[PDB]
Amino acid sequence: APSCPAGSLCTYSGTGLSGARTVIPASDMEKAGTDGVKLPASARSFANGTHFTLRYGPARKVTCVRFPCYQYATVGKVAPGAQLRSLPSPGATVTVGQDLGD
Repeated sequence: APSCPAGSLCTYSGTGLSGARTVIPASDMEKAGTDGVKLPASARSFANGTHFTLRYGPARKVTCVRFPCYQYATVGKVAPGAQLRSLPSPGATVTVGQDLGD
């Protein structure tokens, strides 16, 4: 659910950048890279303070080697917040290679 505000990748577990609210101004994501895994949304979305290269698809890869699984096979990325590189990012049971500068 696109409930986050806008400015940095503010991830959160409570719709509205609330609950487990965290912030990634294209930087902590450079520690993860492309968040190459399954990026949910129900109580886990964020604000797109960048073009968070969102490479996603239906998540279907739970058999990972030790966590570093892209939980998918790429169905079409939406770089700039899927339209504008500055807004509340969604998902929902979708995997996503979130990249914020990597």
